[PDB]
Amino acid sequence: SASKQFHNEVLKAHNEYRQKHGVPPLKLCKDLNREAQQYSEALASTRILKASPESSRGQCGENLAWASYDQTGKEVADRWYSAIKNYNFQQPGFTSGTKAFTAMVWKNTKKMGVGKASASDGSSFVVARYFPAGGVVNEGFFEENVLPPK
Repeated sequence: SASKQFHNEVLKAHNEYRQKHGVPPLKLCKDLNREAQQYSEALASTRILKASPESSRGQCGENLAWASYDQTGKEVADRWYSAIKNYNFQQPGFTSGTKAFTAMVWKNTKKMGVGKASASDGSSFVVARYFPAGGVVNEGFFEENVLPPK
């Protein structure tokens, strides 16, 4: 299906970048797909483009993406990865402008899910969920989980 293709494309792109950053692949998780899909549908209804409540996604991280057209899996992953531009490997740690990249490559994250919903205006809202959550702000965590590119 279109949904299965989109999931696989997002995952394959994540795993390419994870290999470049020396960490193991992610696997897709059906329940994470379903929760991501649910939030993508909420976004396509309300258009309120901001992170879901933490309480709604026990222990998961999140990435979001929007465009005025139907987004491909590769596009979404490449655009999240591009946040690497703001990351300084000599100063490991959380910043908002790098979260989309650090979530993708976080060593200890094992599984992901992704969803996408169209709005009536033709735009699409995409949500990815990561388990266990990455980017936890604790001394040593970023240096151990966000590795430089090969």
